[PDB]
Amino acid sequence: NETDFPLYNNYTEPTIAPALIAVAPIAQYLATAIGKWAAKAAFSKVLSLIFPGSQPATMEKVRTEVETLINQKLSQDRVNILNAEYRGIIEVSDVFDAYIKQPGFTPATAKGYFLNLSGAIIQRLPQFEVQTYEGVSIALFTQMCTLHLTLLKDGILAGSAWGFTQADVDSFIKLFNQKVLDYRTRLMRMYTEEFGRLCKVSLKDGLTFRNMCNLYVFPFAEAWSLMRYEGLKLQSSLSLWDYVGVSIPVNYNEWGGLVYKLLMGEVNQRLTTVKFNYSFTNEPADIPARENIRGVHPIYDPSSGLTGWIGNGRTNNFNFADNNGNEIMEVRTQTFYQNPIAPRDIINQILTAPAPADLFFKNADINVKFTQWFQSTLYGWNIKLGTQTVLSSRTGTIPPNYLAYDGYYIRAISACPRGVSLAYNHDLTTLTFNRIEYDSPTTENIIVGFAPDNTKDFYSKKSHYLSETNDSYVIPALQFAEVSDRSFLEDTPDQATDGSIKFARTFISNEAKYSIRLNTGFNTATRYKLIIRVRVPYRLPAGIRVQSQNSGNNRMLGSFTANANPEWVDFVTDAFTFNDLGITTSSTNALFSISSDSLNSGEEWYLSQLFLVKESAFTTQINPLLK
Amino acid sequence: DIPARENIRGVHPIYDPSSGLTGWIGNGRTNNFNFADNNGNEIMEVRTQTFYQNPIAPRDIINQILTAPAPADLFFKNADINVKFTQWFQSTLYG
Amino acid sequence: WNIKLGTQTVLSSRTGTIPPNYLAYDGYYIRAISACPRGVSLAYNHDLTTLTFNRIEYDSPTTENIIVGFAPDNTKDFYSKKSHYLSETNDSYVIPALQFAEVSDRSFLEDTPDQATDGSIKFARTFISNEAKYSIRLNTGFNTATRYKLIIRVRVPYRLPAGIRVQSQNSGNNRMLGSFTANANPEWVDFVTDAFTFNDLGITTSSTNALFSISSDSLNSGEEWYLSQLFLVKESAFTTQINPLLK
Amino acid sequence: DIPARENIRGVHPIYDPSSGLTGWIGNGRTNNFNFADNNGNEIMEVRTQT
Repeated sequence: NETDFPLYNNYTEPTIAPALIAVAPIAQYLATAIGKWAAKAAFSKVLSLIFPGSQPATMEKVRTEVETLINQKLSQDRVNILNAEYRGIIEVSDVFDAYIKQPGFTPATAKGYFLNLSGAIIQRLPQFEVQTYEGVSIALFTQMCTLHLTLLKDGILAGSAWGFTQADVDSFIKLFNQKVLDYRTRLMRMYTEEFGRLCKVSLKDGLTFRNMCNLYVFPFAEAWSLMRYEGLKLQSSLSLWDYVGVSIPVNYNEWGGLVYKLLMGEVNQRLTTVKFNYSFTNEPADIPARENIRGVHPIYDPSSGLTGWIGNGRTNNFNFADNNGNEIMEVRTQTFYQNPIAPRDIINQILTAPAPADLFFKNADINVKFTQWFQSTLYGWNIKLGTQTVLSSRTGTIPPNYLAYDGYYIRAISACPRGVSLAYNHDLTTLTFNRIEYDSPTTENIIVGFAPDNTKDFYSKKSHYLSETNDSYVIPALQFAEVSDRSFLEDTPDQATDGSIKFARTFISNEAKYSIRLNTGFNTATRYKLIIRVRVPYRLPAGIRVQSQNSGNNRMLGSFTANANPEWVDFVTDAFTFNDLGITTSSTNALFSISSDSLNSGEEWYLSQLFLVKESAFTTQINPLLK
Repeated sequence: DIPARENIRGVHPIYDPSSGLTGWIGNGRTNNFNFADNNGNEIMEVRTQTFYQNPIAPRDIINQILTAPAPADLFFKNADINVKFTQWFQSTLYG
Repeated sequence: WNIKLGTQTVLSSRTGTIPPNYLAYDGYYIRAISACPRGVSLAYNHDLTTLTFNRIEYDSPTTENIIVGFAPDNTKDFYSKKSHYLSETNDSYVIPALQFAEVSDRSFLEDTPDQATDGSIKFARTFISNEAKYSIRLNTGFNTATRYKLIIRVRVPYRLPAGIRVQSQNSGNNRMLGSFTANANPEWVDFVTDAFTFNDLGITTSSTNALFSISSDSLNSGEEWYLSQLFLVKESAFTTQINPLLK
Repeated sequence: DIPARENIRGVHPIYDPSSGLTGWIGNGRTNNFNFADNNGNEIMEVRTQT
């Protein structure tokens, strides 16, 4: 026997919980420090968390976890090299951190140690950028840059205390504004290289690599992108994708132009129904039984009809599917023979699974069993969603495959077209208006997306409810109320979200609205500010406009000049109060709108997320305009 | 709305089992998949059951070959054969 | 069957010669070509067939029919430029509701031929808001200082606490033109806005994203309201002669 | 991408035209519409152009 044992998210032994990985305390302290930064003290905590007790043991734990996840191990020589680099960094950081804590230390000595540490980090960084092993080192790299980006940050805050002149502080601000972009570019380079390479052989391997990066890489990139401020909230909304089925090669231009769009579906709607096209046949005698998954159809909004079949919903060749007012549910043909008795069955049915009473599935059990027969691969399938057994295999017992993650819930169920070209309808597959479907004879795969629990409230109330206790709120762009036409979904995982909106409408206007509600006890007199993250490659003469619409009490909050820049930019509005907007605890049609005029042919612009933070809690510490 | 119906498609009498002179009067075909004598066996019955769903009445389509051998006393003495007609929109259905 | 569209022979009959059937009307042009489902029940997907978002189709084995719609020539400019161009010489402008730039979801088409149009918009959205926008452009020589007024024809059977709102949106220069109390009345009503000028709206001869918006809040289950058409007339040329409130 | 192909499906030799002893070796079927001897004629060729 090869393996009769159960599986856990396709792995032979249970995986570590997403909140119990080795980089979790680092991320937690980073999120804590983003809200309130303890000057000349945060670098010490980051050093104690990355190198506990001046030991590289936590980094080795991270390396082992990543190697276990992505099925790529390193050689002992590379391990020794990385450990030597760790030891050098640890020596220099020990010198610096020890000299800091002496009451009455010399500022010039601290300046020298700071310069030595920054130089050593910059010098040893390229050791983690060898592409031949990047798929692993991209994790370790992510930590090192952090240790650097923290250091410089602290150096900018503690000015003359560490022996820095004003020119030194300005040079450090310039170096920080340069490195916060260079490190992100290099990280994205490694990620895109390895992701495309792994997708060109099988979509499952690329999905696994992406799931690893969503936990060990991208949250820290977002943290970097939020370190220049003080008061915003560090929150990730990336999803984990479980793939069960055969291997399908996918190009990188085909991932962001079709496959990801088919996986996401209605990006702001809750899954309400899922349908499968099941086929079973044991026609001959020497040829064993077999099963096929012909198509998957997810139904989110029952009144929109945007999502279509991924695969096919056909059940016969008699062109009878919607006639007589009913829907064909199952077609079974039983054949009997006679030789001087073994009835054969051919079944083609449509399995339907509606959403549970609690609106969402918590876990699943989906598995496929392969069988070789004269260089021909036959399949058997087992499907169970939550507590409803959807399909038990007729070809024999199949071991389970527990698909679950503590702190996540099932939000989307889709598939990938198998045996067809994935290069068509790229420019047609938009967010709305168009039909989201793709014809294919079979799929033979099921893809389940788990979303974190911080998104469970939006997909249940269709709005964003504000509380008084919290100080900062992050709103992803994909969690909108309505969006304009000719809008696309752009996978931007470095933003710690499931994607961004690409506006490319050449008529009327490009507008995106978000629904806001207020809980009881909310203080309507407290001052707030809005921060909008956008990317405007082409110049827009009318700029970007942030507006508040409340039952006709439309008020203009901000008008920002849209200049050409290929990098992400944050627009900050002036202060305001919820009494100026006319919003109370009973307002149900309150909306925030981000709008711009029509574009030209070949032009587009990107919207990432929104930040709502109180005025007292928000402060810019490192100016971005000083390059 | 269209009621049930039955059809007699062919009759095949077999006298001398080793001569093979008599053939089908009508047709012995049971499907359009060209499968009748493959795999060494003879197709005896093909049943298709269709299920629908409207916000349950399974339909059946049966095509089989009924076989009756000669009795122990070599000959049949009597029989009971009958057909029932039914009109439906100028269409005659049979049982 | 014999089919010919304009000058392109689409299908000549193989079963023999068929006499012609000249489909033409002086002053009209072909705008829509459709058919009717034959041999199937026509009672399904009524609540699903909306103006947008949904798929506009119906499965049927055959149709055996072709239906051609001729529209008058006064609509030829809109279906060619996707906007309404305003001139200085004319004093009054009528804009049907179906000639919009964009419309909200859960909106239906209501055949109201007594309004001398091809139909009216029925809003029945129970979330966000019900909004309808119309694109306006100005020809050269248009006087931007002349005063104008807006008249909105609506039918509001159920009470709307927030009422109806007419607004002018021009590249962010959004200005509120009118806020009208929506009381329950099963008959058609005209709301007249206050006077305004195109300089107050910031619209010139080069504005390409100028829009007029008619909006209202979300409705309740089983509620809807109808919009028929819009009237743009100069202030000097408009006068109410028979008061409608004196019943 | 799949090149052209040809198949020999059946051979039928006819010796004595009035005996009918020899039959098809293979198959004489040409379609799945069960039309071969209807209308008094014999189906000679079925061509489908796509």
